[PDB]
Amino acid sequence: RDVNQLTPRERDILKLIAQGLPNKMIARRLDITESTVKVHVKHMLKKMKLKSRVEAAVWVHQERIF
Amino acid sequence: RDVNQLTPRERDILKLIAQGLPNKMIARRLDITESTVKVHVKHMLKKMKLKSRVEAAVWVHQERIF
DNA sequence: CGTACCCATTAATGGGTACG
DNA sequence: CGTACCCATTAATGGGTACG
Repeated sequence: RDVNQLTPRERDILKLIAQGLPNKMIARRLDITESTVKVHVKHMLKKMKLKSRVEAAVWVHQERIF
Repeated sequence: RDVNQLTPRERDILKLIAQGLPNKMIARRLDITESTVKVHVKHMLKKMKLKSRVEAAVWVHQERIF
């Protein structure tokens, strides 16, 4: 699990997920469509080998990433 | 937002959600049906004024509830 | 309280193509 | 890379009734 392997946008989304935001809120916060957020989300999830956004959030708080 | 306001089983579910498990896994870990797991999740979210299981997970880690 | 359904609806997952 | 859509599916939400 290496956070540096993600792209800037992917880290943007991961940070917001770790703050408990649903895809629609992330889209409004970053001012991009929900479609795009979802693309970043699945890319991040595949690269980090995480089963869901909840794992992503928990993982972020455990390894104190960001 | 007091964790003590929850029932024992509700805290069991919260703990497992904060460990990033989906309802189906929680059901197997607790040896109860997914149906019952969903009822506890639903009760817990309303009582704790959380909007999703992700907020529940982040909250637990931020306030170190457990 | 905990159990386990019923209902409907929305959110999220995970594969694809496309194009500056 | 980042954008934004296409597809289909599962996971999750949030009301309800029921019963030991």
